[PDB]
Amino acid sequence: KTVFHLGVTEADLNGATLAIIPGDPARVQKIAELMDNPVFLASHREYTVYRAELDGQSVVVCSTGIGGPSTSIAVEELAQLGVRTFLRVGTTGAIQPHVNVGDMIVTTGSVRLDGASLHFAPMEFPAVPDFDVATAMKAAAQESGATVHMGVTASSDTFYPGQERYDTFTGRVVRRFQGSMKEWQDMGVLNFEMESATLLTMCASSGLKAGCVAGVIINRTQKEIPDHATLKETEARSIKVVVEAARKMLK
Amino acid sequence: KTVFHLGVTEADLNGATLAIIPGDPARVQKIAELMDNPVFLASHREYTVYRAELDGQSVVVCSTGIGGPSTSIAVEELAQLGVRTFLRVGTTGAIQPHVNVGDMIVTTGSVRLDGASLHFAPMEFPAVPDFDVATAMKAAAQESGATVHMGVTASSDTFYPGQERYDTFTGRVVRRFQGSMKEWQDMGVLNFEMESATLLTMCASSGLKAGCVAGVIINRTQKEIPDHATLKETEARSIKVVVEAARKMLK
Amino acid sequence: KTVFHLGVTEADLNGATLAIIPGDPARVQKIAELMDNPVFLASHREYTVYRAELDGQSVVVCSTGIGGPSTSIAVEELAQLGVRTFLRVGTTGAIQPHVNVGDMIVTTGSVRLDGASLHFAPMEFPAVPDFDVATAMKAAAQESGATVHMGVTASSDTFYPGQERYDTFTGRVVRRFQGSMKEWQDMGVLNFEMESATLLTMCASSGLKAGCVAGVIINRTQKEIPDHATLKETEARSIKVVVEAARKMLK
Amino acid sequence: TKTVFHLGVTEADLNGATLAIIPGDPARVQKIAELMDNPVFLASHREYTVYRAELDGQSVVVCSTGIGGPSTSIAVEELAQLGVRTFLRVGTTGAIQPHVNVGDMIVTTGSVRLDGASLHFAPMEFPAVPDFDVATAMKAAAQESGATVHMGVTASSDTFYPGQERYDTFTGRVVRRFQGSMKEWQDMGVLNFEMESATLLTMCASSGLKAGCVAGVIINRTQKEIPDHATLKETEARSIKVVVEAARKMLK
Amino acid sequence: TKTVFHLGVTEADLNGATLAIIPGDPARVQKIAELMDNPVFLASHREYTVYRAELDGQSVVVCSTGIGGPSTSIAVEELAQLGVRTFLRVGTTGAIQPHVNVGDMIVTTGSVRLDGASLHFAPMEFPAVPDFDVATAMKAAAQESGATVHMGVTASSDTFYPGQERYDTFTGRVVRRFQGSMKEWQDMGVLNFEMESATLLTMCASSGLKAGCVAGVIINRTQKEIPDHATLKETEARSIKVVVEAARKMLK
Amino acid sequence: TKTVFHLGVTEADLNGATLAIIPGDPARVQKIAELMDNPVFLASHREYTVYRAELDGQSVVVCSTGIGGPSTSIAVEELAQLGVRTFLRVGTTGAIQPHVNVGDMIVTTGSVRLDGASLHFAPMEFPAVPDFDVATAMKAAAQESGATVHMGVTASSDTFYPGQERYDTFTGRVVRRFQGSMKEWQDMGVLNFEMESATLLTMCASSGLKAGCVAGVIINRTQKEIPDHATLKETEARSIKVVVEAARKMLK
Ligand SMILES: O=c1cc[nH]c(=O)[nH]1
Ligand SMILES: O=c1cc[nH]c(=O)[nH]1
Ligand SMILES: O=c1cc[nH]c(=O)[nH]1
Ligand SMILES: O=c1cc[nH]c(=O)[nH]1
Ligand SMILES: O=c1cc[nH]c(=O)[nH]1
Ligand SMILES: O=c1cc[nH]c(=O)[nH]1
Ligand SMILES: [Cl-]
Ligand SMILES: [Cl-]
Ligand SMILES: [Cl-]
Ligand SMILES: [Cl-]
Ligand SMILES: [Cl-]
Ligand SMILES: [Cl-]
Ligand SMILES: [Cl-]
Ligand SMILES: [Cl-]
Ligand code: NA
Ligand code: NA
Ligand code: NA
Ligand code: NA
Ligand code: NA
Ligand code: NA
Repeated sequence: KTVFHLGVTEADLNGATLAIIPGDPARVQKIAELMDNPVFLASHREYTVYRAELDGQSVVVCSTGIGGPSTSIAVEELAQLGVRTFLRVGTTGAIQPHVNVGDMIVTTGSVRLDGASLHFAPMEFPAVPDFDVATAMKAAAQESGATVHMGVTASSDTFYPGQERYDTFTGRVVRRFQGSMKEWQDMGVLNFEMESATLLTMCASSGLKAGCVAGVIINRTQKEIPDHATLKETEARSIKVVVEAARKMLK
Repeated sequence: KTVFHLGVTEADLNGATLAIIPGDPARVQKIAELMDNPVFLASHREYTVYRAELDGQSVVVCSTGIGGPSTSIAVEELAQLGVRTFLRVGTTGAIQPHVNVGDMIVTTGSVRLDGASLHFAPMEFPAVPDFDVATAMKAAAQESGATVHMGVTASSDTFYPGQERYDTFTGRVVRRFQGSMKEWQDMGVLNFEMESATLLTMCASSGLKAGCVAGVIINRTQKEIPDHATLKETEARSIKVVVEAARKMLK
Repeated sequence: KTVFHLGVTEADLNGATLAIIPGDPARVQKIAELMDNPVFLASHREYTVYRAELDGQSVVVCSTGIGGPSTSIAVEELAQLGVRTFLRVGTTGAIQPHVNVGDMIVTTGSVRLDGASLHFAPMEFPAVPDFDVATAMKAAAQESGATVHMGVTASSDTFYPGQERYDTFTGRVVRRFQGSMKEWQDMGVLNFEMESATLLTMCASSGLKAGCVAGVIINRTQKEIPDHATLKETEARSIKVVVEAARKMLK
Repeated sequence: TKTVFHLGVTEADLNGATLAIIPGDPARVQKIAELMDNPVFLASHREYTVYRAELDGQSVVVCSTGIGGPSTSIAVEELAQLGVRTFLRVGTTGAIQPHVNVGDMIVTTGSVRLDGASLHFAPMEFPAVPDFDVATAMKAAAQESGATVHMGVTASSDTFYPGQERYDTFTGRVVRRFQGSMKEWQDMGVLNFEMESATLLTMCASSGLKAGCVAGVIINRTQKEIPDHATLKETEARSIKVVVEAARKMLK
Repeated sequence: TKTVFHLGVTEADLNGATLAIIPGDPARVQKIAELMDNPVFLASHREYTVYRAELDGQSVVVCSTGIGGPSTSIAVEELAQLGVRTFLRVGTTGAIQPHVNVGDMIVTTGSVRLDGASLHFAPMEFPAVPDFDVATAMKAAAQESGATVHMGVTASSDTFYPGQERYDTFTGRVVRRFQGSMKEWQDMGVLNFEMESATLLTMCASSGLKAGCVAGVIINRTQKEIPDHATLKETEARSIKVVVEAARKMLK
Repeated sequence: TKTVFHLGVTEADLNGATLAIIPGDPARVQKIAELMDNPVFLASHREYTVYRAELDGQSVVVCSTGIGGPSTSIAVEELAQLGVRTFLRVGTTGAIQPHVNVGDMIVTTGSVRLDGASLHFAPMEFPAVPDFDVATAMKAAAQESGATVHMGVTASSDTFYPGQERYDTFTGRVVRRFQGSMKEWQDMGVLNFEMESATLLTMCASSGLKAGCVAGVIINRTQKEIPDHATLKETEARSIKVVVEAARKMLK
């Protein structure tokens, strides 16, 4: 009756059918405390799980860890317990010169640079969000006063070569990814992160509602390693937006 | 300059930056006449081109023919002549039992079962619409009184084997497509058509805004025959909806 | 009894088992009038259909539109009505310096740069003409007095990026097609067009005889512009050649 | 002097370590480190808990990877930036062959690349294989512990559920690519499923880094019996004793 | 002045030959050469036995390829460095259509590329098709010999066993890719299986060389998997008479 | 019992052998057999020359493969039908790393699958890896001989020319897939090129057969010096002494 990795039961969720799924286990309590009656449920591996209440309805907050594989486990196990809507929040690197640190991006579709999406649907299938979730995320971001961009997200199984970073141990990027950042830039792609392709393909092919919003922590036309100075303020804004987006999805 | 296939010049379009692109040449005049001052511009091969005025702004109506290849020529040549927004309309058959004849579908992403999309972006890239166009299409469709479905469309380079039809000369479907209709049904795909993967991938990777709307006229899962009045109503409603969606994009 | 797109019945074809399939609906009547007793049968979308008599035998002439998708519908529906041999006549761009405007090309195999051929056979399968049809087309083309080239044709789902054209709205070509025209030139490929890969693969995997012949309307390597008179003669010779090739196929 | 972005440590923090033991679970990091001398906590950020210890007088890092190739690839790269050149993966696992019993140990000789991150280092043709010295040391350490040791191929999946052909799930569906896959791997002699070795081995073998994987079997997909609690606890303890003894063999 | 790496012959050794007949079995080389005038042994190294001869006063090379695209690609390349521009393949084959009889001939109009070496010359989209004049010469030579000749598509496999969907093997298994493949090709109208035409035709058609393939049917897969030796000599004698007359038509 | 179709031998002809040494060149078969006791010629057909000998009182087969995965796959299959379970490949190789000299030996720990026949046994994700016992025996035999021995990844190509990125050819062209590929493999630490290991190791690892590859370096693609005849002859002799000693270590 406890799910295998997350360590929670259906009763622990207290009726929740919506989950906010940040990446970092440390963001879980912060998100829960933006809501009412936050309650710690479990922590195992990269999965920290809280419940809280938003306009009187239970919401679960569960970290995913980095990457499609760990995200896919959390989504499956939460779905087993009745969760049907998944709101992903995370950090991201902008590809376009005009998208600045602190701006918010809402993904309209993901470039599938991952492996786990292929475990749910063949490559032809679109990694696209639920329209209601994407609409809620746009409205929450805009209502908050943020600068918001809607568009395509390149979603990579690596932080380093698949985002065409060269300041690395080998300084090498495999042929597939050489020139890839400028290719995505010329195609209008807004940003890089590491989970949206898996999450959106999995949910869109499995009857689950999902969307992604992310705060820009670096502009890749400038540099490869994000500055620490701006991380906390961008993170605070993103989680305020995602909780408001959850409020708009409650029925 | 006159573009190679469409036979029109930039001056012929009178400043239009938006095009409505049906598949059937005979539907071009029917769409144009819902607007002010429709004028025939050209007809060559499958490309019949009219200009009209909507709220005082010039709009193009141009047929695409069947399939991504002929669609890709029309979109490119119109873009050479200043068009930046492309609204695809038609009627369609559904593959989900809950979708009824006369309902509308607004595509949120396409399964790329085509070839021409690969001439613009590798298969990983999402065949997704511009979010403003999809939003305007949803609103216009709802305001028509129709029941509207937002969701994924399977976009095939064939009418017969790629839609898993067996009632054919050979009665065979190649390995790739055996079992495919049930596969898409179980992944929540709403419908089949033959152009959206090429159109959406081309435009999303080229800085052009695109979307697709279709009224439903048949359903692979419901064996009954719809009434003539309903099919006539659905055709009329689809084109009223696309023109109202264009009005929302120009505003 | 009436096929879904072409609008004709088996009886309308008066026993024809051979069709000549140009791309452009306006060339159908021209081809039919080179034969005896031409009869208009139907026009719907890009499909204009005539019948005529050649040495006392019925022959269908049916346009395909541009691209594999629209071609695949016409071939299927004609095969449902008893047609077994398909002769494709069409325009092409030569990419070899020794091939001049006005020469003929008879395709011995196609580079499958399309999507619809994969709806009939996996990529490993050769896009190959029927040997009797290719033999008949070579003989007809040579007997006309034309200079005739037998060889490989690159068959693309786009006119622009898949033929490595840069004079376009974006001026970009996706990675797959960058450098591709020089690649095909160095591999001895003669020309680009947009339907032979689908046609030849579909027919060679479905028990239908097919072949393709084309007059060269431009050479991608020559800066000189062809005479209006030269293009006119080339158009006329191409259709006289395909009718002669049809004569040689009748049994 | 830089601190690497995800792990939050500097080169000086590692005290000269050129070998890392990389379990998946952050809670297992301290448990491995305490088998060595002078264990010290360095950092914990996200799924990455980092300790340093000393083995026969040499510095060794212990750093968790999280689940899956993506988070693993970050840890390996950032440790390599700080001088680490040898990576010893440890963990427990479930087998797909009837002759491999719970509590047995598997040393991977190559991985089926059912992941995505391996493709960010080398095209699919490239073999996901371990360094031969690491695999040799892992085999010897596993045998010296008294365990039954199997050398062979591991299927390394980006999912726990469909990519391991599990049907007891929310949708109950497995995509076409993975339908029949478990039987296919069983008939090809594959030993086990796990979720990180394809990425780890391909990344390292293509980047001048020495890597290997050793695991304890925590389930056998073909057996009805359920292992007892003592057996599972013994297998956990044995797997980390084994990887520390394999490290000792690599340092000498 | 060069001696090619594998064939062990120089351009002077070929006495001006621009046409080669390329059987697979080295023992067939002398048999083909003796159907022509003034045959001379040139070299034998590995699976490559090379003779020259004269046909209608013109020099002709005969060189074995061995089995498979890789060894064929070496012989074709090295002969092309020494001036050969036309390559006539003769070999044996298994029919996959019930009406084709043992002893019939097949002239390939295009090959299903079930090989790997063709991809070393052109991507998979490129058609494995013969030169039209060679195919035409082979059809006419085959008809004129009295044989029953079929023109059509050939499935060209890198293996004799699983890629031809044979089950009478050590494991009895066929990998997923090839399960059902023989019936799939049969329903697509494919005539036969062999092992070199995909590589040869793709290499040549993408390299400015003229090539074609003719093969004698030694088995029909409607009946059995292992060919009978009974009529093998008869089929082989007819096949080589045909290929020499096809060469005569190409020189004319 | 039956005579296998290509090799032309029966189970009784092998006198109980369950281990085969499989060189590439048919002329090397007798030389290997004569390093053992009581060598007996069994058959020669096409590229397949087959001998039997005795090693420490046990029957061993020696069978050539020809060049390439396709002809290798036939020999391994037919030997397996006759009871062979362990296959020791010896062959020549071109090194691509500057540190690997002519006369050194390479023992493959995994192959880059630049072939087609491996895909007839397992999908591309599957690793082309050796049996751990065979690789261990080859390393020991090679090191005990006094040779300098390298363990690592081998690029296994269906061509000698474009798939090894040679431009010194009739067209001077290398298809897009292989342009830049030698530097890519060099930077990924790949040791050498040959033409059979991917097929052999994938086939065997997915079919319950034990296989490994050892190779003598006959050229280095990064070196301008040409090796002298004496060095080449010594390398040839050492490679077959090594493979015989590795067989000795595999006998039970
Ligand atoms: O550049 C960035 C920043 C955050 N997360 C990513 O994946 N990439
Ligand atoms: O089934 C159908 C109906 C309309 N258009 C399509 O492409 N398929
Ligand atoms: O260049 C050309 C000319 C005609 N048709 C094509 O497809 N391309
Ligand atoms: O079955 C199992 C057990 C542990 N880890 C996995 O990935 N699969
Ligand atoms: O069946 C057969 C016979 C000969 N050669 C082949 O490749 N297959
Ligand atoms: O360079 C070389 C030398 C021998 N064998 C090969 O395959 N390549
Ligand atoms: Cl996060
Ligand atoms: Cl329409
Ligand atoms: Cl958008
Ligand atoms: Cl035309
Ligand atoms: Cl034919
Ligand atoms: Cl762990
Ligand atoms: Cl032969
Ligand atoms: Cl050898
Ligand atoms: Na993780
Ligand atoms: Na909206
Ligand atoms: Na069309
Ligand atoms: Na002919
Ligand atoms: Na061979
Ligand atoms: Na060892």
